[PDB]
Amino acid sequence: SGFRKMAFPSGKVEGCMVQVTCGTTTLNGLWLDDVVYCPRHVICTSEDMLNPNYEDLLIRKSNHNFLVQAGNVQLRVIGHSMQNCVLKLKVDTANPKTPKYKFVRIQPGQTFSVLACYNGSPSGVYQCAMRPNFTIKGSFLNGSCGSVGFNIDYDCVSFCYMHHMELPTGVHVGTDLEGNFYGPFVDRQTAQAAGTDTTITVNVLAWLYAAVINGDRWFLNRFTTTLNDFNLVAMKYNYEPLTQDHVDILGPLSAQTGIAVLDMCASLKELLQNGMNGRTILGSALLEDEFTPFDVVRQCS
Amino acid sequence: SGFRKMAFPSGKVEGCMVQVTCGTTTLNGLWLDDVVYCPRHVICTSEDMLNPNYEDLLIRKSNHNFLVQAGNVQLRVIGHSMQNCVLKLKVDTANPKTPKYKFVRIQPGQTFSVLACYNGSPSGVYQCAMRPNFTIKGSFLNGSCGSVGFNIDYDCVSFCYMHHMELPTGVHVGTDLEGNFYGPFVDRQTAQAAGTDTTITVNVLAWLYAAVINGDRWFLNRFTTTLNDFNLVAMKYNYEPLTQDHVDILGPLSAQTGIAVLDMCASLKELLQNGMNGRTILGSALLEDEFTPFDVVRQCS
Ligand SMILES: *C(=N)[C@H](C[C@@H]1CCNC1=O)NC(=O)[C@@H]1[C@@H]2[C@H](CN1C(=O)[C@@H](NC(=O)C(F)(F)F)C(C)(C)C)C2(C)C
Ligand SMILES: *C(=N)[C@H](C[C@@H]1CCNC1=O)NC(=O)[C@@H]1[C@@H]2[C@H](CN1C(=O)[C@@H](NC(=O)C(F)(F)F)C(C)(C)C)C2(C)C
Repeated sequence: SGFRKMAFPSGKVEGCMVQVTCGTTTLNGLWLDDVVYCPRHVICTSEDMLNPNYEDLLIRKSNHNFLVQAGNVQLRVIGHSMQNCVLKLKVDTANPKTPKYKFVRIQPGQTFSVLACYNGSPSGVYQCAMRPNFTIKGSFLNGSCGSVGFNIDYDCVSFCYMHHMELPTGVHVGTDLEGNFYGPFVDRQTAQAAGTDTTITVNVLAWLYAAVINGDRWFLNRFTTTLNDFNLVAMKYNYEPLTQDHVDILGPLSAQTGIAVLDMCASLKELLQNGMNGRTILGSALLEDEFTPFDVVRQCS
Repeated sequence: SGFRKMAFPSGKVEGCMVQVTCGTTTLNGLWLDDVVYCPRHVICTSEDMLNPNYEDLLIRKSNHNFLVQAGNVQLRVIGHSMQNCVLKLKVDTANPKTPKYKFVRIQPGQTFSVLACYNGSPSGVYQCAMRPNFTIKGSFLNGSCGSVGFNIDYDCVSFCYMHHMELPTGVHVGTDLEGNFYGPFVDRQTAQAAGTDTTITVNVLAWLYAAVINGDRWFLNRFTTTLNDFNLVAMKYNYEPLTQDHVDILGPLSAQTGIAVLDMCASLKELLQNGMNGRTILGSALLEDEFTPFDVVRQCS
């Protein structure tokens, strides 16, 4: 019993973290096989960052300009190329600690574990959700770029995120491991804004099943609702429309607890219009949308 | 920028997790050098657990009765002994992945990272605080016993906790890595109760410094207070007395932000008597006491 914001065991990813230094700039890199992946603003000076021309900056660099360090060992760079906003540095040594891996592009609403690094040294691990406006509510200081977001399926590490920037609102933005940003952001030091964020409805309902599995069941009411009547009520609260695909994903939890998805929508509909009346759910006073149905099935089954 | 409940990178501990099976019972073990540490109720049947005599159960066992598995490899047990509520099994192979380590007894109020395991396989990592009533608010299913709590000082793993039980209230109890329970609990399946829990005052103030470092500063008032006048007001809210030792520990944060500890106590005193008036601090609607001053200095400096 018990429900906690859990992160994946980061050990497989720790063995891949390297420190990439170019000129005076130092950030983190992901060393998988004979290639190191890192944000392309490692080739920037502080003056360059206000408006950089990464293609112009990179042509002026050679393999020896990049200082890659794996612990105390310096890895000799034998090739370099840029894929969108990521820089790939081929090295003479393949990582013996390289786990089984794939590079995926997560969808908004899905979660991942962030392994926060500084100087190629992991410092901490925490769980994040890719918001519908394509930002994450992380905790990143200077030098944290190149810290990656990942999920673990038994023995396979699916890397889905690489840290690049922090917005004026405090939220964090980054790319997939192919260099493509999540959201309409560019890697230049200029004022940038994220779109309107919405509440991930399927995650709130999944978190309500986790609450029932844990004995918190005061919000359970006797009514049912239609998917259409739930979406009209939830619309004014900035809740994304719950689709049939979301109802299908909620199946395993609904089968386990014996509470139909549409009966749980009627419970949430009351919580939306009437509030919590000073009560808490799973210790929290606010409804939570950062736990996906799979994250709930992971701990509560 | 950003403030998150962060856990230590669990990689060093993952390389120490083994699966200990005796008879039909299977739980986790911590393999450091040539010794495996595990809860002593691995030698119990389900009937034995209501009221066990572990000394009587263990004398009936020999080295071959214990099945220790490190991945696919079975470790041959060449010795066994019981230290309080932990069982130590000497093995013929010393763990090549054993990190630099020490065994510590944490104080109430301090935090640690829990690496949750099942069948000797790590499944997740999360941060816990040892409550003043000696319980933790974890998330443990069946077979999670032997999952350890730890802190990492650069390269040294200080193991401070091992999971044993879940109380009727939902909270979790365990021993240090010497077999001594935290709190007045016994490892038998009987109704057990934890004492009255209190609010860790020094952690609330540390979390208020993290909030100011992050731009959340609406609660900052113009007043100061004495340590004595703060403790009298906080007493009725079930806040533990803030001692001079706590004020000294809060020094680094107070120096960094430029807010005196006694000025932050006056801000908290207002929050205690007047409430939050519908406002949140660091996104939370309730005051938080699970982040120690060192946890704040870790991310916010
Ligand atoms: C990479 N190590 C840092 C991580 C930053 C440090 C503070 N928290 C973070 O997320 N990334 C940067 O410093 C990038 C980098 C130049 C500027 N920058 C930013 O994240 C800036 N933000 C933006 O420009 C904005 F608003 F568009 F997102 C900064 C003002 C420093 C927070 C480049 C090349 C984009
Ligand atoms: C070890 N793998 C489990 C972990 C349990 C499983 C559910 N969540 C947990 O923390 N530990 C046990 O099953 C121990 C074990 C017998 C009973 N037990 C308990 O934790 C029970 N609780 C208590 O007896 C109580 F209330 F005193 F804490 C249980 C009712 C199963 C939750 C022994 C030997 C104590």
